Amino acid sequence: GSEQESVKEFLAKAKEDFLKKWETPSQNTAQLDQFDRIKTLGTGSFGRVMLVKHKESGNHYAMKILDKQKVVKLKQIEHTLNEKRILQAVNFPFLVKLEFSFKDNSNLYMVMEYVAGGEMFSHLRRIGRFSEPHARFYAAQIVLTFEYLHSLDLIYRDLKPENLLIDQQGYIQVTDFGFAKRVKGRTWTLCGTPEYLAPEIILSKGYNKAVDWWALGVLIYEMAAGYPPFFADQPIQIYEKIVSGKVRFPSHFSSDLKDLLRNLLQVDLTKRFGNLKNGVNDIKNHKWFATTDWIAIYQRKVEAPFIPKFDYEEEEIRVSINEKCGKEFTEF
Repeated sequence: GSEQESVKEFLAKAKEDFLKKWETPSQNTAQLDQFDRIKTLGTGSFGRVMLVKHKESGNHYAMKILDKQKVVKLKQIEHTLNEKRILQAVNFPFLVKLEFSFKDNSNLYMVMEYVAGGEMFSHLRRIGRFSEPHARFYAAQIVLTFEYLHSLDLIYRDLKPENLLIDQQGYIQVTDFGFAKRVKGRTWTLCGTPEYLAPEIILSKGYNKAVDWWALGVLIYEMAAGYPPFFADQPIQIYEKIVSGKVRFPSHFSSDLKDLLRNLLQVDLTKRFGNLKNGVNDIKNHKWFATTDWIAIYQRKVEAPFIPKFDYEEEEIRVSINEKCGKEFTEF
């Protein structure tokens, strides 16, 4: 619209703001004995996650402790380094903040902004399906962050309900940047959950940032319907259906939703909304989103569709005497 150029200009500072952090990434912005270990939120594959309280600010963070040796053994030195490099340079309202990042002789630490909400997958199974104006609320946030990400030449390539958490404010928080890559052109690496994989990826051909727009379709659909547009039992058949490109909308889907989904879920990489001349705008302008105030969403002004509800054991913290696999995580 009118002075709707201040977007092409917002996207330009965020860039000069990312590359700067990308060129010379921040390391060791804190240390273990600076936080008060509250509880153990759970143990993952590389290591456990502990709720912590920053002694000084008295703030609450989600420290993801990930064993240096164990990481290497699991064969993921690069995947780890890359996820920390992206998180550290990135900065956007619907992306988890990597508050602090440090290390020692035995393991790497990543202090995240703590969120109590929970995964979209969960909320989806509980609520069943979402109101069109509810999914629209979420899709809006996804659309914005992909615009942010893509401006930076970052392909998320892992959009799915599990990677989406809900704020104590009701908003989205994209998490887990494992498979994210900085790419100008096309790439080939296969990954991510099958029902969101776009035809390009499956047909082992070259793919680009358009993969995220396809997934957004699968996601918008699943939210409003209550189940993914392409679901099977065995992978081989999902692929089949994901390539056929034939979507069947549940009868209650609005005429507007159907249109938007049809453009997003288009096998033709040259007709897909998002990978076109008018780029992101074919999506932000589409009638389905006509009721959404993009700047309000960004500012967190809009009202949330809902807000999730808000004898002490123990654990050890093995911070070894001499540095194990130190040469490997020099960049961390």
